[PDB]
Amino acid sequence: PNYCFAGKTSSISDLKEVPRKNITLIRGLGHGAFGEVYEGQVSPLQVAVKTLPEVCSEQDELDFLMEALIISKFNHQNIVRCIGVSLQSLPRFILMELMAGGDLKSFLRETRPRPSQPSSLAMLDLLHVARDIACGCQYLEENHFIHRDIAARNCLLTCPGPGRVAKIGDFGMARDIYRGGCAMLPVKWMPPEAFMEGIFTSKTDTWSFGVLLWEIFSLGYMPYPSKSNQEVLEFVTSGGRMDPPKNCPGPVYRIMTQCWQHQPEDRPNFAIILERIEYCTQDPDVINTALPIEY
Ligand SMILES: Cc1nc([C@](C)(O)CO)sc1-c1cnc(N)c(O[C@H](C)c2cc(F)ccc2N2NC=CN2)c1
Repeated sequence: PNYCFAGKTSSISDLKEVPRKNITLIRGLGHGAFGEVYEGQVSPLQVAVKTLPEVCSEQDELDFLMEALIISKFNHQNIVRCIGVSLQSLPRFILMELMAGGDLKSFLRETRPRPSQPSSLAMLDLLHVARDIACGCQYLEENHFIHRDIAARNCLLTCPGPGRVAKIGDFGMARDIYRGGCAMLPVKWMPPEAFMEGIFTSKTDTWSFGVLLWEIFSLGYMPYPSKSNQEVLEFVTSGGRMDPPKNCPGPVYRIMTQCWQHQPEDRPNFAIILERIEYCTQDPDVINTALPIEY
């Protein structure tokens, strides 16, 4: 099973196999549905370890290999690094850059300003996270890779504090498509032509990014509050769009509404999105806006 990305093809033989003896598991990280994930170390190098359960289908095996190949071929500061794999021992491992800040949705929810920590986050921290991820999306778009599942839950942070860098950290949806059901589709992150016609383009990710933006500036709320998948599908196809997150500056909301343009051709590409986010970081009225302090 081969993988093509950019102007090169790669094989399982291209994966950097790490000697199993050199790998130590330290703690579980909230192992997702399929496959457990651990914090671990390579004889010291800090890693996240994605495991393939030994009880799996041949198809599971292939998806796992594909995931390894996809992540290993990326080379960008806002895409989580692959340190290597261990496929020659069971259970099989994929080794990733450990992102000590955890996932973005948890970070936002746990770092919301409160009367005890009213200074935890500012508008500028949110814009930098947005910029980081948009930079990762731009690298994907210019390499003609469509992510298909841009969302806070799939983004990671290097550290909780001020120097944090956000990176795209999961590629499970793109993987499944390279190789399912309605109730598993990330409907709330998808533009009309995607869930209607099954058409995906770099403009598919633009729409999702807009939704990611709302997640970020809402500080980790679920998109379309109180609506189910189908209700959202009908809301959005009828021209319905989310309101601004609480206290959200107008210039930021305008980026969202441009990302959610009904026609893909009317939506910005990530180069434009980046420029608009940068202009936002420069506007004192944007970055001097206070975030809501939840009680
Ligand atoms: C240290 C650390 N803490 C995390 C918490 C528990 O979710 C809190 O933010 S994720 C995390 C953490 C740190 N670095 C990683 N390289 C990582 O990768 C896993 C495969 C991952 C990548 C994603 F893009 C999204 C979710 C997950 N998870 N998270 C749990 C299972 N898969 C997780």
